Amino acid sequence: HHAADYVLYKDATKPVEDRVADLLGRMTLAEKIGQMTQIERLVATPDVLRDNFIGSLLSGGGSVPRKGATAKEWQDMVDGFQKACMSTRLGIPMIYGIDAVHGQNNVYGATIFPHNVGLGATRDPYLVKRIGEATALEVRATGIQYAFAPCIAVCRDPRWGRCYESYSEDRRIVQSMTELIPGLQGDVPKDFTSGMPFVAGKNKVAACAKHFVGDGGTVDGINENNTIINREGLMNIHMPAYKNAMDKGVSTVMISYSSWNGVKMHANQDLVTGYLKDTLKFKGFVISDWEGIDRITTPAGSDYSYSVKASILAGLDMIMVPNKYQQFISILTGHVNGGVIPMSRIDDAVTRILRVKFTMGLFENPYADPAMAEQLGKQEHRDLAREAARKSLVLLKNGKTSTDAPLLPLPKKAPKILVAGSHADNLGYQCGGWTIEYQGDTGRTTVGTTILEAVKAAVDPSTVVVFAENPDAEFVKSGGFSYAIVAVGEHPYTETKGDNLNLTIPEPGLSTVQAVCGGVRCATVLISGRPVVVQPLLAASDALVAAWLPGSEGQGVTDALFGDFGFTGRLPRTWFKSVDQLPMNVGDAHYDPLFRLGYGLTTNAT
Ligand SMILES: CO[C@@H]1O[C@H](CS[C@@H]2O[C@H](CO)[C@@H](O)[C@H](O)[C@H]2O)[C@@H](O)[C@H](O)[C@H]1O
Ligand SMILES: *[C@@H]1O[C@H](CO)[C@@H](O)[C@H](O)[C@H]1NC(C)=O
Repeated sequence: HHAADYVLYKDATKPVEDRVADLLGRMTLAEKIGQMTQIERLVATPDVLRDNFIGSLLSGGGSVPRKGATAKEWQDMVDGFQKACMSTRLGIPMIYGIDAVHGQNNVYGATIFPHNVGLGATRDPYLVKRIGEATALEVRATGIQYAFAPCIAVCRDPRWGRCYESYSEDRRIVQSMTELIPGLQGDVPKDFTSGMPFVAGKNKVAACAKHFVGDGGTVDGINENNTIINREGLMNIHMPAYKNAMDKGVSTVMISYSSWNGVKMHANQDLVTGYLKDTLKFKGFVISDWEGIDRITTPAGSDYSYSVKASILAGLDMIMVPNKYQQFISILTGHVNGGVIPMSRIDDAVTRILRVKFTMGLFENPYADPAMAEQLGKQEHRDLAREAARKSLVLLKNGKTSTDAPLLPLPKKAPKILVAGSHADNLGYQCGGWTIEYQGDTGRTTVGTTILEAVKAAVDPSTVVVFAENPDAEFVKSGGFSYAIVAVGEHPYTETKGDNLNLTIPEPGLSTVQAVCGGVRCATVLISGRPVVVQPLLAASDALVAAWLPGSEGQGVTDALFGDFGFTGRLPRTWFKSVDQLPMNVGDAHYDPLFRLGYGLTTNAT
């Protein structure tokens, strides 16, 4: 279609499938294996990217150009890598991926939304869609085109260190929250075929349904571990939301470290090829988890030749290496040259990778848009995060007896009030894991509003606000306080490291609640990624709120505490009486919850 030097794959007016086929037909084996290779920015240079025809880069958790980097620094980094990829013979742009799992959370100054468990508490799929839309803008503000989200794990045991990344133990709620996908990617057209990938263009991002499949079912919540359950339970609990993801055009699917009945997912041809590709008709690309293929063997990495063979024959398309790219490429090249992996498998993987890249407009807009930089931390997005945080709050108690005056909502005008606890003025703790660092961090790690700052911003100007992190009983009784707000809970974790199977919050937490509540009426705000042992906190408190991990916008908490809005959140998970009961799920047999799934007290706006 028209100039003597015309190349069909470079023609933006041509159908995606025609462009894929035209490009594929021109590629060398090295070019094909390159597309299947995703590497860490930490190991990338221009020469590496050109010489190995690299298909993708990522930032893993905490992988950033520097601490405090601006949106433009991120754009310049991504564009620098892209320039190298565009300089190859065929000029195939790379796709850059990142865990933007509650906002663009590795980035300083990005809006941090509540984690998934709290979003589950909202029962508001349209809210989650809007969060997807805002997140895509903040990811594109940094030049990145691909988010490793949503996590559609159905966490069946809160001992799992990633339980906060699951919307619910109830697959129906997880299914409902797949609305994140068309938020991130754009709504699919009216005549859309389920399983086809979709991204609307340069203001949206490719999404990733993860981690396929049964990551939320690992025995004792182990992680990296074994999901022991028959096909009926896999198909009834863990699989359904993958079908909703297909219907919404999710562009990619990431495979789980976990096993299903002792078969590693990264080596499971029946599920990856037989089910996801051949039954669900998924036509996007399947990506490994981080050194996921290495972990097929015991010990991990002990037979990388086997890892490559097993994963690629199972049907994975792109490998998150992410560091030892030379070894990966060499081994895969050897397997193809030896006939161990047929060219048909390589061509399928590359077809899928290219399909996503062409579909999403990456060949037309390979570079960042500087005008998008100002989307990062944009106040409208913070207002949305604040709405989400407020909707996520579950009121568990509002009065010690049925005849007490309800403590919440609190009056904004009072002579003197106390704000206390380890979590009252700690932005990192209120964001939890996957914020700035992989495992999160403590203190003022980004731009946000702590609970204490929210309180000071909400109250009447005549209200004196006193902060004490861990006041003793005497301090409270002598202070002349009208009431106290005390915030405690879990520290940030991902159970790569965090950990504690006992699910009790660290001290001082309970001791502070007891000292405070013993002296003045108190509203306890519990910051957690999951249900934790709560009877002693309840016993001490007049009112108690499960605030989950509400993110950067602490005013969502105070919007409910002071009655600007009523409490509406409902538990998206069972609250156990003790950890001895676990696993214990709405439906079991020994189902004896402290609070059932769906529980939540309400208030009316004042
Ligand atoms: C401890 O090593 C660190 O692990 C994390 C998480 S592993 C894996 O990472 C993927 C890419 O970031 C995530 O999409 C996926 O959900 C995770 O299971 C990794 O992010 C760090 O890069 C790595 O240092
Ligand atoms: C809240 O709203 C409903 C009626 O709309 C009712 O349960 C309750 O009496 C109202 N007010 C308060 C303070 O609970």
